[PDB]
Amino acid sequence: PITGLVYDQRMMLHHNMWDSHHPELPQRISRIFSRHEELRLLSRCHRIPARLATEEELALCHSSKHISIIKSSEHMKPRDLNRLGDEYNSIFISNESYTCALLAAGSCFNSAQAILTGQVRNAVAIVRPPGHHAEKDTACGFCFFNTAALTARYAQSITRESLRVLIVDWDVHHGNGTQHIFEEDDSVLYISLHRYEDGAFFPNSEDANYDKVGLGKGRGYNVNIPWNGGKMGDPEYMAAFHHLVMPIAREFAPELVLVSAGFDAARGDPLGGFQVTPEGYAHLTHQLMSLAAGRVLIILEGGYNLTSISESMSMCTSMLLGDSPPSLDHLTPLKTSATVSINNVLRAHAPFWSSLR
Ligand SMILES: NCc1ccc(C(=O)CS)cc1
Ligand SMILES: [K+]
Ligand SMILES: [K+]
Ligand SMILES: [Zn+2]
Repeated sequence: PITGLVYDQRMMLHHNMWDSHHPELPQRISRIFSRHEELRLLSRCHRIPARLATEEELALCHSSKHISIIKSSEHMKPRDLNRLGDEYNSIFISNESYTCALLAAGSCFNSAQAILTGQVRNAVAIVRPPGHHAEKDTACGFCFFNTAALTARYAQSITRESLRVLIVDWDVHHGNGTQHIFEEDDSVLYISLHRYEDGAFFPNSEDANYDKVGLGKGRGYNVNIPWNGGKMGDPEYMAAFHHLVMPIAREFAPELVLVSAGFDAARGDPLGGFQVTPEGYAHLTHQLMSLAAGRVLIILEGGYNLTSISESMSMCTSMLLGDSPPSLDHLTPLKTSATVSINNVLRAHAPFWSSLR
């Protein structure tokens, strides 16, 4: 089995002209790439080239207006760049942002194509800016276009329209954009785990609560696992996977798994406040590899401690390459609120998934 890897230094060009220390740093991707080299994982992977997404591809998920506005930023002077970014929630823009967002998406399309044609079994995409907060019609939360959502639709466009895609979003933040894009869709199952705090944590919406199960044709196909009142870590994530993610995923029987793999739930993250370990992410990856005949694409989302994200994503790639899982620390009993969260999701989704009964 072959594992693909996409990384392109051009995605470092997106930068914050006013706050060069903003946490969504260019070196997030070069540091992850370096750690793959240091651990001798890079030479064990097959390099997949980056490419630009086309505007037609962007329209798989995004409005023509939103595409046009971000595209227009390539030609803006700093004053226009600053004013435009301030129109969104938590966005900075440079003249290279649009290109970098296109490369992040195109890299993932090429990776999904390699998986779906059997050139590689699985793959990892070391991309920025991230995607999961981007909505059909707007940028948000450091994200311009929803790379994972676009990759699901691209995957369908090269196979069949109803290809079953599972998106597991383990970034510490709810992927509001991904949920909304697929909220009425039963071909793309969205499962997010996220710090919620009764709606107080970014992106600050009750759309992230467990009772949002999807709409219309998509009822049952949106699974939110929201954490409240606890510094969650490996025990809680393992339990959510055992009780919720894996039973639902096996019942859905995806033909492709995309991971919105933010590493901001990681021990050491300056924004997430959680303590998932690199060995925890490895175990989560190893479990997902049992789905979809192993067709798994791991897409970088957030994650802001450069050391934590480099170790964590490298451990995921080690799993994709077939290395055995490292040993978890002794798992403490779940924080009591985590048991409450899991049981709330079970009650919300047992109507739709007989594996939860
Ligand atoms: N300014 C609020 C904010 C916006 C985005 C993030 C992420 O980490 C997105 S993945 C965190 C905080
Ligand atoms: K998430
Ligand atoms: K859905
Ligand atoms: Zn995040």
